[PDB]
Amino acid sequence: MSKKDRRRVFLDVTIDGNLAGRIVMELYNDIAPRTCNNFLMLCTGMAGTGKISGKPLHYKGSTFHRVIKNFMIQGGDFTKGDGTGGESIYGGMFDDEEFVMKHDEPFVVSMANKGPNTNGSQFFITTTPAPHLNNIHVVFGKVVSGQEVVTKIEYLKTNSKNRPLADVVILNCGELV
Repeated sequence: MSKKDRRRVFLDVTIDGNLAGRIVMELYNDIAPRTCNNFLMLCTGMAGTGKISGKPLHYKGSTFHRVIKNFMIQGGDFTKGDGTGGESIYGGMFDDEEFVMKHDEPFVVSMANKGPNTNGSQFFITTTPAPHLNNIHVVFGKVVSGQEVVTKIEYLKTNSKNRPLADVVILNCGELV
Protein backbone atom coordinates (compact mmCIF):
# COMPACT_ATOMS: atom_id res chain seq x y z
CA MET A 1 0.00 0.00 0.00
CA SER A 2 2.73 2.50 0.94
CA LYS A 3 5.96 3.33 -0.95
CA LYS A 4 7.78 1.81 2.03
CA ASP A 5 6.13 -1.52 1.07
CA ARG A 6 8.48 -1.91 -1.92
CA ARG A 7 10.66 -5.01 -1.79
CA ARG A 8 14.13 -5.56 -3.26
CA VAL A 9 15.27 -8.61 -5.21
CA PHE A 10 18.60 -9.75 -6.69
CA LEU A 11 20.01 -11.70 -9.63
CA ASP A 12 23.66 -12.84 -9.73
CA VAL A 13 24.47 -13.43 -13.39
CA THR A 14 27.26 -15.37 -15.09
CA ILE A 15 28.30 -15.22 -18.77
CA ASP A 16 29.87 -18.53 -19.82
CA GLY A 17 30.54 -19.30 -16.16
CA ASN A 18 32.24 -15.97 -15.46
CA LEU A 19 30.44 -13.75 -12.93
CA ALA A 20 29.18 -10.57 -14.61
CA GLY A 21 27.75 -9.18 -11.38
CA ARG A 22 24.52 -8.52 -9.48
CA ILE A 23 21.33 -6.87 -10.75
CA VAL A 24 19.22 -5.41 -7.93
CA MET A 25 15.61 -4.46 -8.65
CA GLU A 26 13.06 -2.58 -6.55
CA LEU A 27 9.53 -4.04 -6.86
CA TYR A 28 6.52 -1.67 -6.75
CA ASN A 29 4.30 -3.92 -4.58
CA ASP A 30 2.03 -0.98 -3.82
CA ILE A 31 1.20 -0.44 -7.50
CA ALA A 32 1.29 -3.95 -8.99
CA PRO A 33 0.86 -6.41 -6.05
CA ARG A 34 0.16 -9.61 -8.02
CA THR A 35 2.89 -9.07 -10.62
CA CYS A 36 5.49 -8.13 -7.96
CA ASN A 37 4.50 -11.05 -5.74
CA ASN A 38 4.79 -13.46 -8.67
CA PHE A 39 8.24 -12.10 -9.52
CA LEU A 40 9.49 -12.07 -5.91
CA MET A 41 8.32 -15.67 -5.38
CA LEU A 42 10.07 -16.75 -8.60
CA CYS A 43 13.38 -15.29 -7.34
CA THR A 44 13.15 -17.04 -3.95
CA GLY A 45 11.48 -20.28 -5.04
CA MET A 46 9.21 -20.14 -1.99
CA ALA A 47 6.00 -21.02 -3.86
CA GLY A 48 6.73 -24.61 -4.91
CA THR A 49 6.13 -26.29 -8.29
CA GLY A 50 4.12 -25.16 -11.30
CA LYS A 51 0.42 -26.09 -11.35
CA ILE A 52 0.39 -26.92 -15.07
CA SER A 53 4.10 -27.61 -15.71
CA GLY A 54 4.85 -29.42 -12.44
CA LYS A 55 8.30 -27.79 -12.55
CA PRO A 56 9.97 -25.62 -9.83
CA LEU A 57 8.65 -22.06 -9.79
CA HIS A 58 12.00 -20.28 -9.64
CA TYR A 59 14.59 -18.40 -11.69
CA LYS A 60 17.69 -20.12 -10.30
CA GLY A 61 19.53 -21.65 -13.23
CA SER A 62 17.36 -20.07 -15.93
CA THR A 63 18.84 -17.83 -18.63
CA PHE A 64 18.51 -14.59 -20.58
CA HIS A 65 17.64 -16.23 -23.89
CA ARG A 66 17.02 -13.02 -25.85
CA VAL A 67 18.96 -9.73 -25.99
CA ILE A 68 18.24 -6.79 -28.27
CA LYS A 69 21.09 -4.32 -28.72
CA ASN A 70 19.98 -0.77 -27.78
CA PHE A 71 16.66 -1.96 -26.26
CA MET A 72 16.35 -4.85 -23.78
CA ILE A 73 17.28 -8.24 -22.35
CA GLN A 74 14.72 -10.99 -21.71
CA GLY A 75 14.68 -13.98 -19.37
CA GLY A 76 12.42 -15.92 -17.02
CA ASP A 77 11.69 -19.01 -19.12
CA PHE A 78 12.56 -21.72 -16.60
CA THR A 79 10.72 -24.60 -18.31
CA LYS A 80 11.80 -24.42 -21.97
CA GLY A 81 14.50 -21.73 -21.89
CA ASP A 82 13.70 -20.33 -25.36
CA GLY A 83 10.70 -18.04 -24.90
CA THR A 84 7.93 -20.62 -25.25
CA GLY A 85 7.80 -21.70 -21.61
CA GLY A 86 7.55 -20.37 -18.07
CA GLU A 87 4.67 -20.33 -15.58
CA SER A 88 3.22 -17.99 -12.94
CA ILE A 89 2.87 -18.89 -9.25
CA TYR A 90 -0.90 -18.65 -9.71
CA GLY A 91 -1.03 -21.58 -12.12
CA GLY A 92 -0.71 -21.02 -15.85
CA MET A 93 -0.86 -17.35 -16.86
CA PHE A 94 -2.43 -14.41 -15.06
CA ASP A 95 -4.26 -11.25 -16.06
CA ASP A 96 -2.73 -7.87 -16.71
CA GLU A 97 -3.05 -5.63 -13.67
CA GLU A 98 -3.89 -1.96 -14.25
CA PHE A 99 -1.17 -0.37 -16.43
CA VAL A 100 -0.20 2.25 -13.83
CA MET A 101 3.59 2.22 -14.32
CA LYS A 102 5.04 3.22 -17.72
CA HIS A 103 8.22 2.59 -19.73
CA ASP A 104 9.26 6.24 -19.24
CA GLU A 105 12.93 5.59 -18.53
CA PRO A 106 15.64 2.96 -19.07
CA PHE A 107 16.12 -0.04 -16.75
CA VAL A 108 12.45 -0.62 -16.05
CA VAL A 109 11.37 -4.24 -15.35
CA SER A 110 8.32 -5.28 -17.35
CA MET A 111 6.33 -8.45 -18.10
CA ALA A 112 6.87 -10.26 -21.39
CA ASN A 113 3.66 -11.72 -22.86
CA LYS A 114 1.96 -13.34 -25.89
CA GLY A 115 -1.06 -11.02 -26.02
CA PRO A 116 -3.57 -9.62 -23.49
CA ASN A 117 -3.71 -11.36 -20.12
CA THR A 118 -0.90 -13.84 -20.79
CA ASN A 119 1.58 -13.09 -18.00
CA GLY A 120 3.71 -16.05 -16.91
CA SER A 121 7.29 -15.88 -15.63
CA GLN A 122 9.08 -14.16 -18.53
CA PHE A 123 10.22 -10.57 -18.13
CA PHE A 124 12.44 -7.99 -19.80
CA ILE A 125 14.62 -5.11 -18.66
CA THR A 126 14.67 -2.09 -21.03
CA THR A 127 17.73 0.10 -21.70
CA THR A 128 15.94 3.19 -23.14
CA PRO A 129 12.41 4.64 -22.70
CA ALA A 130 9.67 2.77 -24.60
CA PRO A 131 6.23 4.47 -24.22
CA HIS A 132 4.82 2.45 -27.15
CA LEU A 133 4.86 -0.59 -24.86
CA ASN A 134 2.63 1.18 -22.31
CA ASN A 135 -0.78 -0.47 -21.90
CA ILE A 136 0.57 -3.70 -23.42
CA HIS A 137 3.22 -4.80 -20.91
CA VAL A 138 2.84 -4.45 -17.14
CA VAL A 139 5.76 -2.52 -15.62
CA PHE A 140 6.36 -3.59 -12.02
CA GLY A 141 9.94 -2.75 -11.11
CA LYS A 142 13.10 -0.74 -11.71
CA VAL A 143 16.80 -1.67 -11.64
CA VAL A 144 18.48 0.20 -8.74
CA SER A 145 22.05 -1.12 -9.00
CA GLY A 146 23.91 -3.27 -11.49
CA GLN A 147 22.55 -1.46 -14.55
CA GLU A 148 26.03 -1.92 -16.06
CA VAL A 149 25.72 -5.74 -15.87
CA VAL A 150 22.44 -5.34 -17.80
CA THR A 151 24.23 -3.43 -20.62
CA LYS A 152 27.08 -5.96 -20.54
CA ILE A 153 24.54 -8.74 -21.28
CA GLU A 154 22.73 -6.56 -23.84
CA TYR A 155 25.78 -6.08 -26.06
CA LEU A 156 26.77 -9.75 -26.25
CA LYS A 157 27.14 -11.29 -29.72
CA THR A 158 23.89 -12.98 -30.82
CA ASN A 159 22.64 -15.27 -33.59
CA SER A 160 19.75 -14.59 -36.02
CA LYS A 161 17.11 -15.57 -33.41
CA ASN A 162 18.54 -12.81 -31.11
CA ARG A 163 19.81 -15.48 -28.72
CA PRO A 164 23.19 -14.70 -27.07
CA LEU A 165 26.03 -16.98 -28.21
CA ALA A 166 27.34 -17.13 -24.63
CA ASP A 167 25.48 -18.81 -21.74
CA VAL A 168 23.87 -16.05 -19.67
CA VAL A 169 22.80 -17.79 -16.46
CA ILE A 170 21.13 -16.64 -13.24
CA LEU A 171 23.62 -18.19 -10.78
CA ASN A 172 21.83 -16.93 -7.66
CA CYS A 173 18.59 -15.07 -6.99
CA GLY A 174 16.51 -14.15 -4.00
CA GLU A 175 15.33 -11.30 -1.82
CA LEU A 176 17.26 -8.41 -0.28
CA VAL A 177 16.57 -6.37 2.88
